[PDB]
Amino acid sequence: MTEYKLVVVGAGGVGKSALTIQLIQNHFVDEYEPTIEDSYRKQVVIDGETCLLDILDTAGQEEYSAMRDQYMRTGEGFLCVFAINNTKSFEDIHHYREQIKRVKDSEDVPMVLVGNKCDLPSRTVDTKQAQDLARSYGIPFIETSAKTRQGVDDAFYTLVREIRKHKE
Ligand SMILES: Nc1nc2c(ncn2[C@@H]2O[C@H](COP(=O)(O)OP(=O)(O)O)[C@@H](O)[C@H]2O)c(=O)[nH]1
Ligand SMILES: [Mg+2]
Repeated sequence: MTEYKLVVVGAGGVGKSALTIQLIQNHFVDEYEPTIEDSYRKQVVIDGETCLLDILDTAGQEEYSAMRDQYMRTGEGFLCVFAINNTKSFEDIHHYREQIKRVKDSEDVPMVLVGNKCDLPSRTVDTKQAQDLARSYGIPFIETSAKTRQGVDDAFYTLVREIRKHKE
């Protein structure tokens, strides 16, 4: 039984809490909208193997978190979330990745660039410049919507595979 530590990073309001809940939710609770950072557990199967995912939904750069740096020491991979309708959230990705590289003293850190809210037709961040940013960091790019559940499982499963590929 292999565990995986995942950290969800991004500006405030990009949907990090909403993406993490849609993966985790067993739908016992109708709707649950967290406000405080927290960690959550989910069993998944990737390429034959069972996998326990610890998912930490961090607060944005706006909010203070005492454990912020420790979360990144613990994190094995990272979901970098912006919203495709907030251009500053896209520009903030450079800071969060730079912050990960500082705490982890490394560039080859398993990450996945994630452009949330793919349901809003007010698309300001083109898919092509998002893929370009992902190309420059050497990491996959996945489009998701925590509102329509699309891509949600694909993002997290991609991150776990990055961890696997990095491990060798
Ligand atoms: N249309 C749309 N709205 C979303 C989506 N994800 C989150 N939201 C809304 O964005 C607001 C803030 O999302 P939240 O999960 O708290 O983001 P966080 O600040 O990173 O934790 C909430 O009102 C959500 O309903 C999405 O995928 N599509
Ligand atoms: Mg939140």
